[PDB]
Amino acid sequence: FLXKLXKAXFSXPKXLKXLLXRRXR
Repeated sequence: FLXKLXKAXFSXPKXLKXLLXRRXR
């Protein structure tokens, strides 16, 4: 599996999502 969006890569704030994603995680 991958994830919901952070990994999926669906349309939206990819940069922000990726930032908080890796950072927070």
